[PDB]
Amino acid sequence: GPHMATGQDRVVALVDMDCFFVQVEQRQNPHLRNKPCAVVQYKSWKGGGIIAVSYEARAFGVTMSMWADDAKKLCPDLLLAQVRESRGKANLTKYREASVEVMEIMSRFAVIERASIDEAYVDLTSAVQERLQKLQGQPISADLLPSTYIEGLPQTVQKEGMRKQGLFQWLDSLQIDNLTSPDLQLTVGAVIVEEMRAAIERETGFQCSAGISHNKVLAKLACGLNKPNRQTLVSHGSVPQLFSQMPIRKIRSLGGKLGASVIEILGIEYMGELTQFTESQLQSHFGEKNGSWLYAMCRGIEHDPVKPRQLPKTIGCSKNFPGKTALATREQVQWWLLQLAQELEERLTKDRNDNDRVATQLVVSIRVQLSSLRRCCALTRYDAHKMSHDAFTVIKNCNTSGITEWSPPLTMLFLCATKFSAS
DNA sequence: TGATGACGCT
DNA sequence: AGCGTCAT
Ligand SMILES: Nc1ccn([C@H]2C[C@H](O)[C@@H](COP(=O)(O)OP(=O)(O)OP(=O)(O)O)O2)c(=O)n1
Ligand SMILES: [Ca+2]
Ligand SMILES: [Ca+2]
Repeated sequence: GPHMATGQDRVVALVDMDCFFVQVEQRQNPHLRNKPCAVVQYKSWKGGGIIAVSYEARAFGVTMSMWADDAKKLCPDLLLAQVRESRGKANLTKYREASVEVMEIMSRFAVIERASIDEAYVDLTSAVQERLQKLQGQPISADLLPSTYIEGLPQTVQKEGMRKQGLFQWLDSLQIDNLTSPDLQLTVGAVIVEEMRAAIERETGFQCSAGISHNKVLAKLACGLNKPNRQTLVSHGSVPQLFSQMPIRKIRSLGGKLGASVIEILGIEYMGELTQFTESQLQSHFGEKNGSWLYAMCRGIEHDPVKPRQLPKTIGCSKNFPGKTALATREQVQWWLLQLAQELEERLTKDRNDNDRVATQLVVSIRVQLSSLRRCCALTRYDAHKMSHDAFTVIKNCNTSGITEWSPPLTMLFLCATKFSAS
């Protein structure tokens, strides 16, 4: 009826860097540019663990979480860049700093929510209203949308041909007369995101993709539809067809046990199928919150706000100790707690200088031969010896060894600074 | 054979 | 508070 909310109130984008760590390394080392290449951590174990892959290497079947020695079997000419190691562990500072470059650029356009090291949500509703005012109600030219795909359109034989036919159908259909058409608002949003992505590339060298829609889940889904170096507009109207063959697990938060249970309990495969169930039925199976969430989401509606948050809320350091490397002496545990604590102290001091805040809680987490114990103590001083001494103090009792020895051995250590306050 | 980070439940 | 889920 005239009172059925359609979840078209906002314009939300999700901007995600293409093969991010790989681009960081390629910018640094021009010999890696436009080549099959990957970023690896820890060279000794099977050439190291692949944690990022260029699109060129992806064409050979190289993936994340593959051992480099194995990746080389698929791609003999694969080039590799190694993650920095400091104090005996992988150190991700280069990637965090590149991340800050990008986030700082996006923050000029609109308030952002840092969703991860290489992606951010953007609420463009106000920016769109304003840009709609700045225009004299002039039509939107395709030239303003050079890398934009309109999902579901068109309805030639080469990719760019298709892209342009879809875009032309979209723009030809557009009611630029009313400033309150959600489709018009999304289109202006897409123009702004073209501008943002251009500024990111110009000012960092980094390419990215984006999704533009009415909420975060649709924006995120849209982003991945046409990668790399392209952006995708998913309109409200596109949702029934898009979801009609969209596996449940592709939607953010449904990739795990809950999505599996949706599939198993309801006996469905695709997002669209969820529409067959009453809100009450879905709530009965998956709980009040999840139920309402699913009922709205399968109709393309979601209300989770883009949160005004550009900085991580926690600062952490962890190290696994697999197999025979598991820690078995107290001196070992103490030494590694110290390495972790020294990295953490460096990052915390930098953080306090840049961001005018101080962490107040230290979380210590271990695994014994995914977390054997998690204990918190006060963080009152940015001092590595104190933090590691305190960590030790709070995991001390875990040692079942009556004997200078640690039993069972520890296969993971984790230090996390949390509960920031202004300073 | 990894290193992170946000948020939900009780 | 501690533990779990989901994700990059
Ligand atoms: N399990 C993972 C996933 C990602 N990353 C790091 C390396 C990635 O380069 C960066 C961003 O991850 P994405 O999942 O966005 O993947 P990419 O940016 O590498 O590729 P795409 O272009 O597919 O987004 O985070 C990681 O360390 N461990
Ligand atoms: Ca990415
Ligand atoms: Ca990402």
